[PDB]
Amino acid sequence: DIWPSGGQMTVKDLTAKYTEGGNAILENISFSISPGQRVGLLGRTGSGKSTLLSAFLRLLNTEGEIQIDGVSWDSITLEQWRKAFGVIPQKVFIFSGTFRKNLDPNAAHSDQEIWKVADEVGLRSVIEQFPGKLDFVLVDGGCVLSHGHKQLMCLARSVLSKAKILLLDEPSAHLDPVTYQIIRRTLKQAFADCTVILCEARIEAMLECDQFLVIEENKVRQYDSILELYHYPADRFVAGFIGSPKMNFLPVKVTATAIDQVQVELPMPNRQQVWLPVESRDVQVGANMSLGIRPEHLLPSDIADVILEGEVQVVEQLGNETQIHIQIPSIRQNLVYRQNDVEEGATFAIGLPPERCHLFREDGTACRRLHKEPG
Ligand SMILES: O=P(O)(O)OP(=O)(O)OP(=O)(O)OC[C@H]1O[C@@H](n2cnc3c(NCCc4ccccc4)ncnc32)[C@H](O)[C@@H]1O
Repeated sequence: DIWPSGGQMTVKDLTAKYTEGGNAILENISFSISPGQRVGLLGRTGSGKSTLLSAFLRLLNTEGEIQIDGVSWDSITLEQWRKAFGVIPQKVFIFSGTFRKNLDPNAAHSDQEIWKVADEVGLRSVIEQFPGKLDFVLVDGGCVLSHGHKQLMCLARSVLSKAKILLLDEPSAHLDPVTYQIIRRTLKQAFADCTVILCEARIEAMLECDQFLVIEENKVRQYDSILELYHYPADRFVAGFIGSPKMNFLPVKVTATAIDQVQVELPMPNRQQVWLPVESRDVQVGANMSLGIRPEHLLPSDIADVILEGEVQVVEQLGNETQIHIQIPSIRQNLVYRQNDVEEGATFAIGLPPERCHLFREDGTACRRLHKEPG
């Protein structure tokens, strides 16, 4: 019975605590990942991203149920459970002995097998320089190896162990550029049909994810696509994460609610009234809100019904896009406008489309957008 098989993982009310009598960083967490899914892990500074990955490996006091391919984490040994995962970057353990042993601790592999994995992870040349090749003894914690060499050995170890779930704890951050690329290369090659949990600080190097997993305060929401994350951020953090330049935020007051709508007024001496195709639940009339609108979605003057005007402070020419920073006097703040593929000072005018406005409460959470964006 070859385990793991696909890479599917289910989580039921997970509680991760560092000390037996400490404080729980993750209260009660449930989710499920389909086999062979590349999942982006997101969260605010300190929310518990690294802790989740540490809880997967059971490296702290853990309560609840984790299951890979319908097998619980309670009827299997730590080292067997950890063999299912390929963790890089990793606290590198280089064992006392030879290259062969460090790659194949169980002695369960042919020398030809070891060389094959070594070659595909770029270790062939690293091993060859040393007298005994595979027979060469690695002294003093593997002090002849660079940081990257050591990570490639952890990786090779996992390819050889045939791991099925990969835990990338900010790889681009903690790796050599030359090492990091090989990791991405073997990711689409050796671990092509594997669950990958990419955790990083920038969406630029997460652009290829089928799924996302964002850590809230108590729950973990999961977005089925980049499109979902872009159009329907369930909080103000997620709204700022995707799309550049950042989403414009406007302070607004709720003048009215409805059944499936919310009305707000602009913060300005112009204080205009506008309805928003946004969920009405948990919205008290009079409350303070933050209206979100992307620079991408802002219409030109001649187009919309709700119009704004101001003097241009910055015209940023990038070639494939043009960024217009408009200092609007009506509203006491700037408004960044954008359009695909006009100098500083002159009066610009932008239209704000109610259909594509996000709405955020004081706490940060978003009122669900009801407008159905195609795709
Ligand atoms: O990396 P960021 O900044 O983007 O944020 P994040 O990834 O969402 O946050 P995490 O790094 O998960 O940190 C989340 C909280 O968990 C606590 N915490 C984290 N590490 C802690 C620790 N480590 C001791 C050694 C150890 C033990 C077992 C496993 C790994 C490390 N011993 C005790 N408390 C530890 C601490 O209160 C942190 O504020």
